[PDB]
Amino acid sequence: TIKDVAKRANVSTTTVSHVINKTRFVAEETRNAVWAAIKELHYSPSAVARSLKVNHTKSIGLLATSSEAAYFAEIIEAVEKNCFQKGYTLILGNAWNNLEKQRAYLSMMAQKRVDGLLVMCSEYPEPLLAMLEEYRHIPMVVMDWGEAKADFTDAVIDNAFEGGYMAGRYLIERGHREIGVIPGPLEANTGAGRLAGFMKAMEEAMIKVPESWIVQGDFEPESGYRAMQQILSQPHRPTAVFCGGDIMAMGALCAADEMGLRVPQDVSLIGYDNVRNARYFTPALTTIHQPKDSLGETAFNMLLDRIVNKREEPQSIEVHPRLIERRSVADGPFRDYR
Amino acid sequence: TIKDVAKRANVSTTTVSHVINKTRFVAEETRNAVWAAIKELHYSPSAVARSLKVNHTKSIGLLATSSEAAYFAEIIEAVEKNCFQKGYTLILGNAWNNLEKQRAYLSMMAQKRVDGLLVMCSEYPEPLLAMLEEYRHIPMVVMDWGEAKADFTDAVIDNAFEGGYMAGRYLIERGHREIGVIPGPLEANTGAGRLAGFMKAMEEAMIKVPESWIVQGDFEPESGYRAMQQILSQPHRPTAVFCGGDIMAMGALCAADEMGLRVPQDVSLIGYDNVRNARYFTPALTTIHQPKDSLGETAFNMLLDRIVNKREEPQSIEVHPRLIERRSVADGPFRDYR
DNA sequence: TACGCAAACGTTTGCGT
DNA sequence: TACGCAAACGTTTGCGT
Ligand SMILES: Nc1nc2[nH]cnc2c(=O)[nH]1
Ligand SMILES: Nc1nc2[nH]cnc2c(=O)[nH]1
Repeated sequence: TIKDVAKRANVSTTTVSHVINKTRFVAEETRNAVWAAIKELHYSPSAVARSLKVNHTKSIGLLATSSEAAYFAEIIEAVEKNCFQKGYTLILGNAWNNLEKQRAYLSMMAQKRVDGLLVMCSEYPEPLLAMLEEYRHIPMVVMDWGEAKADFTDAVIDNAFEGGYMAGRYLIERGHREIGVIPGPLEANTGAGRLAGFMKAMEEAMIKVPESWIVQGDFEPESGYRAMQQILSQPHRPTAVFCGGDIMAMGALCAADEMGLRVPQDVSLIGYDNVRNARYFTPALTTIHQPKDSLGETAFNMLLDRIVNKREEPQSIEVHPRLIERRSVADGPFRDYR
Repeated sequence: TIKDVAKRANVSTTTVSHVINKTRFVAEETRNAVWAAIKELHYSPSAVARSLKVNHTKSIGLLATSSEAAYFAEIIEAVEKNCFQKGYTLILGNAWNNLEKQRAYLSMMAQKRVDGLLVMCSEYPEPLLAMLEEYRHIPMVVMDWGEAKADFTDAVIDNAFEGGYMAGRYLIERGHREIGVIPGPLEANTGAGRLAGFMKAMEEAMIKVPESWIVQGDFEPESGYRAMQQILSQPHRPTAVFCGGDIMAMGALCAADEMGLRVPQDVSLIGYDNVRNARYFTPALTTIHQPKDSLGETAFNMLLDRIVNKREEPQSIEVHPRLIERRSVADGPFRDYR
């Protein structure tokens, strides 16, 4: 312990503490001795003691949903990098969209007194929004809303709507008029918001999407698989499909292949997320890219701000998706007619 | 603070503390009052203060390598589940195989006084093994060695060698005699160990692998891509390939497709890991499955043990891979001749 | 019966001189 | 000059009675 170090050095703990944090000038001679002891005694200064006094843990908490999913996984790795460099420690929490679970992690977190909170819960019911407020005191930012549901947080917005729009536009411009869509959960932003952006372009083009052509997924490859199936497993099928998430796309690809349908020669498919290895899908996936690192870094930043420069007001920063052309889309029947 | 609660309740903090932890009988009347205050004052008992006294943080640290990679990602989600249920908090650390980085996280961790340490560093150079020892005092288990490199840790072993063997055997038994291999980094267990297990079966079958047929990868889809290419991009090519990791396999698939080679009609491919969505690769990947949840849970368990029942001796538990047949393998030229 | 007083956990940091 | 004494951070837990 520090006392033990001070003794081996025959200096006061104050001195020990000062040399360890260079918070005041100490003589070389003195300072070496301290180091010496620190070394033999093999000292590890306790963060708990420290945090207890200085009042901050240099530790931040990520209340996510799941961390296996490619999408999430990439964001997280991002956030960790940032924590690491500004010297923060990341406490990861998966709540699986479970309220109970969510109230639990929130609670352990406050208790562990994290400096700030990163939230990525996918769906926000009032009960959740409500819980979150009970912690306005701990600084936080939600990284997955589409607009700013609340006033007690910072927020980074992904313009998912404008992504939906881009996707649809692309298909339209490639000659397609018979399109289907497998969207992600409507209770989520990246679900509802992308569908909507997609539907605007359709309506702008006077394209009507037969309900038998829209099939809900859940971002999981299985959902993709079933959706595609149900789509192509029908009398009249579209020539192209907009799928709200790369991993589901992955699944949508498999099924087509399984029905002996050729992509994109038989069906064109466009995804969304540009997950780390969508380029190695077969065929190489054409998708909308979501800035995951920037989404992370930007979030970590507004937090640190609030944390460091004691900011009180809610902030919000937009971020922008962009189209990545790969090999899963092919001209439609109307390309030549424009 | 607790003092503030005790006052609103006109009871001593001792009482407050007792009702909060039911560590001694308190009158209903009394106990309600406490709760009352706890409620208005909106109390969050500090874990730091607590940990400071009781000496444990109910918090565990995962020093990993990377957390985006499918493989790792799944293990982690596993470990978190377990932390959650036994009431521990997970602190995630990616060191990217960086010594400096590794010494840093190790250090922050000790400092943060984590109850135990989960290690998954992929490669273990003496310099790393050395650092690790300096922390024998903090309980730990490495979850990725093939045998027990040290005596100061628990260890879970994956029998990766017997996986390599199974893979090769399969190919042999399907009629293949001309096989190639794209292995993972030899400095890693899941790299070296699987190759070796694979090479034993070959030698048992008197199959010789021409060096021009073995190409190192790094578990990253790109490495897979290049490897396959180099393989098929040659006068004489094998009829089948053993690829040391599903994600590289994913890449190996893409490239074949890109050369207009058909899988498995032109080349047979077998992977390794059985990552969550290898079934949706195209074609559905035939691979060796690695028990990731059990790998996690088992690790979390030996830790808790050491943690709770103050175990001093090094333990080691094996785990077992098993073959999953999917659609990426086809009979070889010698099937009929056996 | 049912509960309090006070010391301790390991630091940091104000004043001293 | 260059450094010490002692109080404080927010708890838990031993003895009391
Ligand atoms: N798995 C997954 N992928 C996504 N991509 C966009 N939103 C999501 C989500 O909630 N889950
Ligand atoms: N990405 C990745 N996959 C693996 N599968 C087995 N070992 C590894 C590894 O070190 N990295």
